[PDB]
Amino acid sequence: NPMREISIKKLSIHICARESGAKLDRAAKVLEQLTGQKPVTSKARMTIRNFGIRRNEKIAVHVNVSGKKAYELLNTALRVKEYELKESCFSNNGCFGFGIEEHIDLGLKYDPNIGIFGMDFFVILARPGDRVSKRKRCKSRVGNKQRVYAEDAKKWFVENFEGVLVE
RNA sequence: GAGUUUGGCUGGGGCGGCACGACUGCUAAAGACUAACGCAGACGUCCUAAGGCGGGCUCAGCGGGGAAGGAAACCACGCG
Repeated sequence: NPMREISIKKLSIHICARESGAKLDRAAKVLEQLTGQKPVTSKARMTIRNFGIRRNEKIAVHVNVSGKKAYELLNTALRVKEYELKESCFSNNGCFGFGIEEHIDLGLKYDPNIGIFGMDFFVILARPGDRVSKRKRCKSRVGNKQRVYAEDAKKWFVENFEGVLVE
């Protein structure tokens, strides 16, 4: 039963500097300085005039981090929300997330050349043995006795931060 | 002023159309062949990759999530 502990699988952060160009590289230096890795850009699938986007250009930037590096990034962003989350943000399969409004609450000092950006945090939990569906030889399906669920993920949250479940 | 020519198919001929070379499905009666100015369409091009080969991946769509974000922006999990 040490093979049944829940843990942070992967953490995702991304900013939508809507129309590409000069506003991108301001954000692209934020994610690098906050985490420490170069981020990745994203293209638009189709062209929309009501939003003002073409079919091939940048819209957003994101980055995926793991390990113990992601465990402490998750601690700093939660304190900005007083260590409390809405109860309806948890999903069927052990995932939850939230959005940070203003860039300068977590860290990085102002530098008025950049601006203030919003973030988006998403978290994925899991137990060991998840590799059996990601590998190459003998790819398979996990099994229900593993497979973190919603209420299994709530009570993981009130044990590592002493949070509170609104609503 | 001289010599000569001014196609064919066709429910008569002419006007119109091309069933005049040629591809796909049906008419066609469970091997192949099989008619009508029968039905529904397409051809006289286009491509230095839209050709050849190695490697890595999964598509249309649905379900639960995420600051401004809405019917439609992007991230991402579970199925397909």
